[PDB]
Amino acid sequence: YMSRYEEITQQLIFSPKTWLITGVAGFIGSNLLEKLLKLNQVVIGLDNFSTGHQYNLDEVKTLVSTEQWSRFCFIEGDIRDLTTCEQVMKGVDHVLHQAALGSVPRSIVDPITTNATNITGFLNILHAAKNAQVQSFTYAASSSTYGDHPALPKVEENIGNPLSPYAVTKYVNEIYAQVYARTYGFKTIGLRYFNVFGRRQDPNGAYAAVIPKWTAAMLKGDDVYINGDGETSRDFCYIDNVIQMNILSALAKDSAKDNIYNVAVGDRTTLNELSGYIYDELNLIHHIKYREFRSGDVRHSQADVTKAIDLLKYRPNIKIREGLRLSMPWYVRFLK
Amino acid sequence: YMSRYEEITQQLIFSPKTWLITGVAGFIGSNLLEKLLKLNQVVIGLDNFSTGHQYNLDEVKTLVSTEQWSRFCFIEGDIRDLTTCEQVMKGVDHVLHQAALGSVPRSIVDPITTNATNITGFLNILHAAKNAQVQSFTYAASSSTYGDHPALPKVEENIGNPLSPYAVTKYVNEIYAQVYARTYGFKTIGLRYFNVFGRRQDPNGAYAAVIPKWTAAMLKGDDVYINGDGETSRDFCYIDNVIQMNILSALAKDSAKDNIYNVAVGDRTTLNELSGYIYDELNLIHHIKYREFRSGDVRHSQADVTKAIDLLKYRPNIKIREGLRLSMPWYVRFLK
Ligand SMILES: NC(=O)c1ccc[n+]([C@@H]2O[C@H](COP(=O)([O-])OP(=O)(O)OC[C@H]3O[C@@H](n4cnc5c(N)ncnc54)[C@H](O)[C@@H]3O)[C@@H](O)[C@H]2O)c1
Ligand SMILES: NC(=O)c1ccc[n+]([C@@H]2O[C@H](COP(=O)([O-])OP(=O)(O)OC[C@H]3O[C@@H](n4cnc5c(N)ncnc54)[C@H](O)[C@@H]3O)[C@@H](O)[C@H]2O)c1
Ligand code: NA
Ligand code: NA
Ligand code: NA
Repeated sequence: YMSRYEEITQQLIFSPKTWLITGVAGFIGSNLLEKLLKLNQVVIGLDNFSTGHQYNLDEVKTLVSTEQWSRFCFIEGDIRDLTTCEQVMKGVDHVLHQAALGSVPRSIVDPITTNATNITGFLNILHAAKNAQVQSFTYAASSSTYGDHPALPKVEENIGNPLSPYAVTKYVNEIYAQVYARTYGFKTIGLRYFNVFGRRQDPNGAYAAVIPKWTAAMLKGDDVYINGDGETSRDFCYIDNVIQMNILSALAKDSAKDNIYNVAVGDRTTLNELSGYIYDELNLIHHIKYREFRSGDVRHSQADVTKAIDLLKYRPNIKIREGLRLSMPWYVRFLK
Repeated sequence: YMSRYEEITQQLIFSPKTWLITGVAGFIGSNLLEKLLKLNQVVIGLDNFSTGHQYNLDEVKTLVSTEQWSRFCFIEGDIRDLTTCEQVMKGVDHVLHQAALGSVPRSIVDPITTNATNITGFLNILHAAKNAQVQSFTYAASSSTYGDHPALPKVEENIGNPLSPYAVTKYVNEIYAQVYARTYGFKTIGLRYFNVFGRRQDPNGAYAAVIPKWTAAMLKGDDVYINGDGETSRDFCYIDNVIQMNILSALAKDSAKDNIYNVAVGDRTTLNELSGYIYDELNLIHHIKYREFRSGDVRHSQADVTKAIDLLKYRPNIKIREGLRLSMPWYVRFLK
């Protein structure tokens, strides 16, 4: 029972607002789109189709009614262009900012465009939101911000030194957001996601995340790599948790704003057993090598979601195994 | 003496390197130019004349020989364009990055522009320097990185929360510089300047610094406005100490790199006593209203320069009194 979430969705259905989703055509963005349209919200999407796809939008078109779909206005555009940011903020109530170029190895290899997309793009959106006087601003942050902090589980107040240009950019999102609260009174929420997964996460590409990648390899009879000793642990978080948390943040009471929240489940799953988990779930629908560690890959990761539970009355309902069961069928249809 | 600093400056006269100065037309960049041409160095210049002036260059030209000027290649251009940053980096040995939009209140009214110049612009130069494989990289940091931390005098490893968009940019300069060391092995030195003053510091404008603003005011017989009770204090730093530190940092040994240093004197001077000093020094070349505190103004500022003294053999040799005595003539020539 997502009891607080249920109640908040009910306000939204009764008094529908206008939402902006940046990165609408990507994994998390499209999932947020799916839910808000089903809640009869008016949605304004912004995407440049860099990592995102037109087929993600086309899928969501088939998952919602006509009346619902007609309340979605899509704008092809770039968060790096401030003018575009201002144009899309007009009459927006709630801002869900997901647009960015993710991936740690990407930022190492092209820190320039990454900086532009993730810092310049963010500030453009943040500033346009302040000037449009939106009612809430919720943006995608990262567990990479913890950096070389050795403590476990990860507690928001305790971070270390950033280990990648990507870690930097997301921390800079946080800092700008705090300073926007200080100097302007503009209270935002930053969601440090931890290893999200689920339908519409891109399995292709040189930057594919481990769950869709491995899934994609098993469905093809390709080799499944484990980068090192296989002992690495991660806090895998199914999108529904992330959707719940964006919407709870969007309508949080004022005192809950200007805050950073871990978005995860609280569990630690080894790569050795993720390799196992996926196999079983895939093989329930009738269808392993080792190499090196990565420069920027931490031995262990696990969140403490106490703060979200307490402040936002957050209720993570889907753990890894059930997430994968809900996810595998999507990849079957998608990869054929 | 300035014996280690004199060791280097004499080494440079005998054996010239190629230097890149960004912000070369501004206050600090143009003083850096004066020194480097006087030591027969080949200097590459970059400036867009945004807060700097062609007259600062023109002035340097009159203080150096024809053959010294001949080795100054000046490029009108913008650090925000990566291509420009790479063109001005070819053949360069030591980078002195001074190009930025300073002032806190500028960044509160227009955070986008300050982000573009101070974060994007900085990263371009860092990135190009990295690629060009330069011998050293030294950049203009800021005492505002201490933020809200209560300690006084200020010590480099202890910092708090950035209190404005400008502070965020300068702190992010430091973070990126530490990340570049980690990810590419490219070791830089960042200089937390504290309230620099001297020749060619713009007395005109909304954001003119206190010393040049008051010196202009007393020569014109305009009002000297003291914001507050006048017990507000600062570590006023004469340019030669900044120049000194930049050259020390450019030719610093490997282990002294990837470090942040306070550039100041270690002293505290109140606006009250300061107005006394300015006035007294100006009367030897023969020629006040209190008001509401600047909002969010730092109450007291003072650097601990122990790190610079031990690791870079810094000598904070010119205190505020002597500096003002050396700078007063320049403002008389400039305003008549
Ligand atoms: N996926 C995770 O586990 C995870 C972990 C930490 C942080 N995040 C952050 O969550 C957010 C959601 O990303 P995702 O995982 O769905 O990846 P994604 O690539 O599927 O989504 C990113 C979306 O942003 C769009 N976009 C990128 N740059 C843009 C720009 N300049 N202008 C307009 N649109 C732009 C892309 O086209 C894409 O639709 C990102 O900020 C990501 O960094 C995700
Ligand atoms: N003066 C101080 O008390 C103080 C204190 C802390 C930090 N700093 C830093 O020292 C450096 C220089 O300061 P200053 O006092 O000489 O200021 P300044 O305004 O005199 O110098 C800045 C110079 O950079 C140029 N510039 C700005 N944006 C540019 C861009 N995008 N591309 C190319 N050139 C650009 C300006 O036109 C100017 O010539 C800056 O990084 C500043 O933030 C100064
Ligand atoms: Na409104
Ligand atoms: Na509410
Ligand atoms: Na180096």
